[PDB]
Amino acid sequence: MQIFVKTLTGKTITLEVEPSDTIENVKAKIQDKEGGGGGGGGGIPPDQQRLIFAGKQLEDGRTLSDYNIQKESTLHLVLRL
Repeated sequence: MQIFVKTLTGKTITLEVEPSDTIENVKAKIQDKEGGGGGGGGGIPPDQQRLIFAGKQLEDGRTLSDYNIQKESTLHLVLRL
């Protein structure tokens, strides 16, 4: 299914996910989508980032289906520094 993410730089991207995908699996899919410019090494680590859905912070050890995140949902990436 498709979900959308608003990234830290304000872009919107589309991911292909399954309801059983874990929160870190989703985060990793986001990183994959943003790595065709800088070139070498350059990024903010997964643990400094969180995903928010409808005002709620998503936690690790959980899947998309655990938050009832369905197709065409938008998630927001935020920093937790």
